Amino acid sequence: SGFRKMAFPSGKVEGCMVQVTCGTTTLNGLWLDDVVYCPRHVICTSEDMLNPNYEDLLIRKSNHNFLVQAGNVQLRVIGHSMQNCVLKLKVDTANPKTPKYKFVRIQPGQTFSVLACYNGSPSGVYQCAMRPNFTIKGSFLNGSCGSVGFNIDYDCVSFCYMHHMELPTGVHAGTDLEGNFYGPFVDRQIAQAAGTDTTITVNVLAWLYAAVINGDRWFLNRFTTTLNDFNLVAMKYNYEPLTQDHVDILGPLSAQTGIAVLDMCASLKELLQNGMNGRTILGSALLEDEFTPFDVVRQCSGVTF
Amino acid sequence: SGFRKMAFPSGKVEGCMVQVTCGTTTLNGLWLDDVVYCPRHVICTSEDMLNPNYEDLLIRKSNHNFLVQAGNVQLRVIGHSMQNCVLKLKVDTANPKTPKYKFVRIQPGQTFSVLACYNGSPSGVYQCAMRPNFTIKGSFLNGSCGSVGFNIDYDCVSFCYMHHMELPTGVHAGTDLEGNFYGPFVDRQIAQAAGTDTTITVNVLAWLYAAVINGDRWFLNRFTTTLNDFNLVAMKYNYEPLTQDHVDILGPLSAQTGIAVLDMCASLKELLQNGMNGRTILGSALLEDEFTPFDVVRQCS
Ligand SMILES: Cn1cc(-c2cc(-c3cc(Cl)c(F)c(OCc4ccccc4Cl)c3)c(=O)n(-c3cccnc3)c2)c(=O)[nH]c1=O
Repeated sequence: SGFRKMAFPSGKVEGCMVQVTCGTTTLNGLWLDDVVYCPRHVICTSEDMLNPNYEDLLIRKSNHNFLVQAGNVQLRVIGHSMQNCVLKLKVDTANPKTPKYKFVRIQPGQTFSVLACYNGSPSGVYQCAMRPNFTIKGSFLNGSCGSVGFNIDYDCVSFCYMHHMELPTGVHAGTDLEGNFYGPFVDRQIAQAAGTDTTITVNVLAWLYAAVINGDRWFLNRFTTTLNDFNLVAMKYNYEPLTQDHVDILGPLSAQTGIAVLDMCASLKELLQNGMNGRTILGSALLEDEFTPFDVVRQCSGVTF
Repeated sequence: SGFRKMAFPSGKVEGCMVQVTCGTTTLNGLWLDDVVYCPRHVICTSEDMLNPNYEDLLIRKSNHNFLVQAGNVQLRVIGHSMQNCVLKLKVDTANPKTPKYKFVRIQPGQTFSVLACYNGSPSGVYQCAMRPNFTIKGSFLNGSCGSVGFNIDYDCVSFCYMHHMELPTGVHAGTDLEGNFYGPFVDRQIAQAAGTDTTITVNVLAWLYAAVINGDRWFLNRFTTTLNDFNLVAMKYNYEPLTQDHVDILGPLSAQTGIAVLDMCASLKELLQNGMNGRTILGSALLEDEFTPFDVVRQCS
């Protein structure tokens, strides 16, 4: 029993984190095989960040403009390359701790673990969701750039996120591991704002199912809504629309609990209009939306890696 | 910026987790040097649940009654001893992944990370706190016994909790790594309720300091309070008493924010009286008590 915001075991990823320095800038790198990956803005000065020409800033650099430390060992950079907003430093040594891995791009509403790092040193791990507005609500300080987000499937690490910047509202923006930004953001020191965020409806429903599985039942009722009716309510409360794929994904949870999805939508519909009436759900006074249906199934069934 | 409940990176603990089997009971063990630590109720049958005589059950076992598996490798047990409620299995191979470690007993309100495991394999990591009633509000299924709680400071893993059991109310009880239970609980299935779960006041105050650090001031007010008047009020909401020790501990956060500890106590008194009124603090709509003063300094600076 119990339900916690649970991150993947981070050991496979810890063994890949290194420190990258260029000029006065130090941030984190991801060392896989004989390549180190880091944000391309490591090559920028404070003046460069205002309007950078990355290809030109990089032509003017050599392999020895890059100091790469793996713990107490210096890694020799023998080549450098840029792929979108990510810098690729070839090194002379393969990482012997390189796990089975792949680079994947996730969809908003999907969750992953972030291994927050500083000077190549892992400091903490936390679970989060990619917001519908493509930001993540992270916890990062100066020096956390280059920290990565990931999922684990069996023994394979799926790297999905690399941290690049903090936005003026305090939320965070980054890229996949092939350097493509998530969201309408650029790696440039200019005014940028994320769009209005919304709540991940299908995740809230999954969390209500986790609540039922753990004995929290007060929000259930005898009623049912329709997808049409609910989505009109959802739109009003800045909730993501619920699709037929969402209902199918919640299928297993509906089977295990005996609460059909549109029954739960009726519960959620009532929770949105009337609130929580001074009660909590799984120790929260808010509707939690950073658990996917798959998260709920895994945590409540005890899947290992 | 931002504030999340971060756990410690789990890699150093992952390299210590093994599977321990005795009879038909299988749970997790912690493999450090040539010793595997696990809950002693691994040696129990269904007929032993109510009044197990552990000394009697153990004397009847030989080394080969214990199957220890590290990954695919079976480890040979060459000796066993019991220390309080923890079994210590001597194995013929030292764990090459053994980190720098120590065993620490923590006090209520302290936080730590849990590496939840089943069959010797990690499922996930999460952060939690020792409640004032000496339980933890974990996430644990059958087969999770032997999972451990830990902090990491520099490169030293301080193990502070080994999971033993889930109480009827859904909360969790365990021991330190010397096998002494936290709280009044025992490893048999007789009735034992946990005391009233109270709120960890010193942690709530530290988290409010974290909110001011991160730019949120809406809950402050122009009042102060005496320590005694604060405690007379807060204890009516089932908050733990705040001691002068706690006040001293909050001193650094007070100095950083310019808000006196007793002034923040005044803000907390008003928050208990008013609630949030539709607002949030650091993304929560409740007062959070699982961040210590030490944690707040750690994540904010
Ligand atoms: C055979 N067997 C047993 C276990 C196992 C044993 C226990 C467990 C162990 C001991 Cl000694 C107990 F006195 C105990 O009393 C529970 C209780 C009942 C009624 C009143 C008060 C109390 Cl306290 C429980 C357990 O609580 N859990 C568990 C389950 C869910 C989450 N967390 C922990 C699991 C196992 O994992 N593997 C395996 O093979």
